[PDB]
Amino acid sequence: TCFPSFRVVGEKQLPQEIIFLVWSPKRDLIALANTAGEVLLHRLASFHRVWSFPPNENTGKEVTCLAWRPDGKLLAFALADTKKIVLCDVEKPESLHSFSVEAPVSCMHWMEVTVESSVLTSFYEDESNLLLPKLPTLPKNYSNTSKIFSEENSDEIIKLLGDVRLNILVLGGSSGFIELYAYGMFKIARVTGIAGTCLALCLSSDLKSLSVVTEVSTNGASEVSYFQLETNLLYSFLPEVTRMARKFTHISALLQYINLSLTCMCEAWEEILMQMDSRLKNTTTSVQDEQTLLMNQLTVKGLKKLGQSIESSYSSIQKLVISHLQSGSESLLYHLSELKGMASWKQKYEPLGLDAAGIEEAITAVGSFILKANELLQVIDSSMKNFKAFFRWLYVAMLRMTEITFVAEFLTEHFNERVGQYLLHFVKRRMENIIDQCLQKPADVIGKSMNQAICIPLYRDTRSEDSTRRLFKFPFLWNNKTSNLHYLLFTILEDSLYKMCILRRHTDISQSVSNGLIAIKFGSFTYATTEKVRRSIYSCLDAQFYDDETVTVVLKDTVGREGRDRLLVQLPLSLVYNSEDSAEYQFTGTYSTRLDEQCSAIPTRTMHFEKHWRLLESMKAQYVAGNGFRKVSCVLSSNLRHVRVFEMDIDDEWELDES
Repeated sequence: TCFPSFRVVGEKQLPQEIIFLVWSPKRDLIALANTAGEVLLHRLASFHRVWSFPPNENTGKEVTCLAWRPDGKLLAFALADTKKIVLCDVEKPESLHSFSVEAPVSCMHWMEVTVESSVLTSFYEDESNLLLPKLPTLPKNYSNTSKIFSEENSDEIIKLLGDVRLNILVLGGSSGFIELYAYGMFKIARVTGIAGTCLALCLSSDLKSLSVVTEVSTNGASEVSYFQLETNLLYSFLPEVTRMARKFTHISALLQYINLSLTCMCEAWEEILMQMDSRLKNTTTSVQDEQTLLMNQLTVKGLKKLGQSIESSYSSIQKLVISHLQSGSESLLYHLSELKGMASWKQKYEPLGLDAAGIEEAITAVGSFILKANELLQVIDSSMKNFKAFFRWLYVAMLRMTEITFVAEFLTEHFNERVGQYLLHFVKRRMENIIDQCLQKPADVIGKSMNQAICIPLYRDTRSEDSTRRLFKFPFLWNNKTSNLHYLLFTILEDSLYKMCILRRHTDISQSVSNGLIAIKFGSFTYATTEKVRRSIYSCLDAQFYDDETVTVVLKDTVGREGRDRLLVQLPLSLVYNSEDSAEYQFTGTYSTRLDEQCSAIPTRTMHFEKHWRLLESMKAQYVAGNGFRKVSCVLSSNLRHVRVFEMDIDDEWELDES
């Protein structure tokens, strides 16, 4: 009695086509974006929807990619229409952080450096290590995009983002370039000369190399090619870069905070002035001061109790300047000074782009901002002494209405828009200008440090010209963090069947590795209990790495057409790279020309499967989502609306039929 080799824990027919999908790294959750541009998160068990993240003003309405952090504690997605990018908390469908990028994003890969690396020589103090500022929280609940400063007194957002080892979120697209975002926050490189559209991005665990798969178009067809770029600065100076990305993010977060604080005083003071002013009898004069039903609504009580309204407003704005803005300015100068102590060590730090000079200038501009702020505080004192001058002599005039130099102040005030202007002002703009060039230089230096490349072209054909959404799942890139390699999975079409190939290179660019190229023909499918054997002609509809040693595959039987025609197959690498006859599967050609142009050169291993595979039952299946950790997986269909979720460690409870 026979059980086909996987067990199905859930099946749904989704209301919207699924445009992209990815499993969590550590958990039984899966993430999907549909064509409504909403991001769905689902549980394994009976493919239950955990939450929906629909679009709005700060999202886009069109999402291209999704990337989990290696934690799985943070999901990221890309908005193509509004050209921005969101960092989603897992436990709730809200934007934990977000930022714009220049042009649309077609690919993302979010990496993290080894634990062995995280270890810290201590050049720093509780504040210096910390990634983000925590300062008195901002009364405006409009945080705009990212709620960090606005959310009240939660360390947790900051701890979640920054209390972790260096992690880098790599971005790619058709725009001509690739960016690298430390911590998922600050941009520490931009690489150019990237031709066409990015299909796939993989940055190494050890930061020795970045691999790229890219599609270019001679207008009849398209060519797809693999690239391995060298990231040498990232390797040799890890720790300086991690330290300087920590201080750089922090600094940019301050810039944001002192912006918001400044915004904050301005809107509050604006609205109190408005509500006061137009609250406001035929006789012409503005200055009556030297209308008695002045006193039949607003009274000797009313005067006092407009009074506290206003000195309180004023108190909000000083307290705001000192406690919020000035102390942000202060922290700025502490990280600045530490940064100049970095750039003091000439040889260590600046192959990475910190001018001692630029930092020095930034610091002087900050000082001028603090000082222009201290200068602002007594524009406030004097405005106050006038207003409350006015108030007090007026009070007496109101109860003298029953039974000096700042009388001139009273007149001046009535003529008064005096606080309006005082807040040339924007030193803000110029401070953040100088700082912004300091921050933006390392990005460019490093991106220019990645100029070396390997090129292996893969194939040129019309396969993608027929337009239904491609999902950018394939071809596929995998880093093997234990054996330190790059795997690329791709298909090339021969007999008008797609033949599956596995390419692999050493993470270090100057060194080679066994069996760089090998293809796969699938010979026989059978089980150990039924000795019916399936031997047919199969084409490869998809593939994705399950774990370090295994690859999930989806095949189309060429000959089975209605519902009985597609197969799900686990492929063990230990038998592809099998120690004995691995020597007689060897590439006979050259990487100097395309791979698809020489087929008879590429070694094919005929492999006969008796375990770990299933015919898919009236399924229609096209694409696969592997999870090797939590040992589940998931299969999406031709119509992008139909999913089938398997526990992959278990046989089905359901016995099998065959004719």
